[PDB]
Amino acid sequence: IDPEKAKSYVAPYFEKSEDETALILKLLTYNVLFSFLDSRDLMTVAGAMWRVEFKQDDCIMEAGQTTCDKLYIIQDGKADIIKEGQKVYLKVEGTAVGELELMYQTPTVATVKVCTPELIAWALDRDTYRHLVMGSAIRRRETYIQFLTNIPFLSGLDNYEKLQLADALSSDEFEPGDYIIRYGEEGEWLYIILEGSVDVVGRDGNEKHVWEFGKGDHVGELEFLNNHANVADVVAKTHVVTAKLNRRHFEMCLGPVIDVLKRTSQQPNYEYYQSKL
Ligand SMILES: O=c1[nH]cnc2c1ncn2[C@@H]1O[C@H](CO)[C@@H](O)[C@H]1O
Ligand SMILES: O=c1[nH]cnc2c1ncn2[C@@H]1O[C@H](CO)[C@@H](O)[C@H]1O
Repeated sequence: IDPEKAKSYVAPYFEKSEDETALILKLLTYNVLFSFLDSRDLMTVAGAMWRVEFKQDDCIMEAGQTTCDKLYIIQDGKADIIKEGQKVYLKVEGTAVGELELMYQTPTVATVKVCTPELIAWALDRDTYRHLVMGSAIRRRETYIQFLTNIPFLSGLDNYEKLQLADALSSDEFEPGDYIIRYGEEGEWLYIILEGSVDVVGRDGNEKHVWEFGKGDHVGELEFLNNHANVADVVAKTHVVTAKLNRRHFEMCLGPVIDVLKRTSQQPNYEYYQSKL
């Protein structure tokens, strides 16, 4: 995609009710594919979507076809991902199907079979997806996936899921002394430390040193798990490079390792954190 061609691309518009547009935007907001669009782009994308109904056992797309030039975001229902006759993944409400073929321009990798009495989805055509949504997804996936296969708490994600997490990550560089996370404030970001060291500075206020973390560790999830303001600062001790994830996408991206994060917070290195609770 030429950037100028993406700039001047006029998306189709398919009239729909205010209620349907609102429901679409809620789906686009939590789905990883759209994490970098601003409001006007989200509105345009929603205008280019149209509603599709499937009944149980329908194949939305079939492995090996080349004719499917669309993305589907699931509103209601579930679908099986079937490779070589085996169910290998389950797509639930709010997730998308078809993105791999739109990104990479290959034939349909897997068969997607509705396994609920009905499935209601919203479809998006190849050109709108490529011009308005894709952006630099392919570069983000290729960049981050080298680091993500070495992050301990992400072992519980399969390969497809690690790549999908890359869709919603964004990098930041910090300098010795920079506050990455600041006590008392609202948690919105989960940070993965790709390089450097950081200090967890708690309180009791009393400014008390809690723990030191480094390459491969994560910070910020405690506020996601338990919905409370930051119980501690996180301060760059060296130059730190991070990839971060917005709370929006916490469940969609890390669902399969949310249980590991719970265990981790019940370790002794969270004595400070246990006692505050
Ligand atoms: O390994 C997978 N894990 C999870 N979902 C997959 C996988 N492979 C494919 N899809 C889903 O099936 C669609 C059609 O091939 C893809 O676009 C993707 O949404
Ligand atoms: O007791 C602790 N031990 C280790 N890390 C902690 C502890 N408490 C908080 N954090 C880290 O600091 C962030 C801000 O609250 C938490 O989300 C977590 O990443």
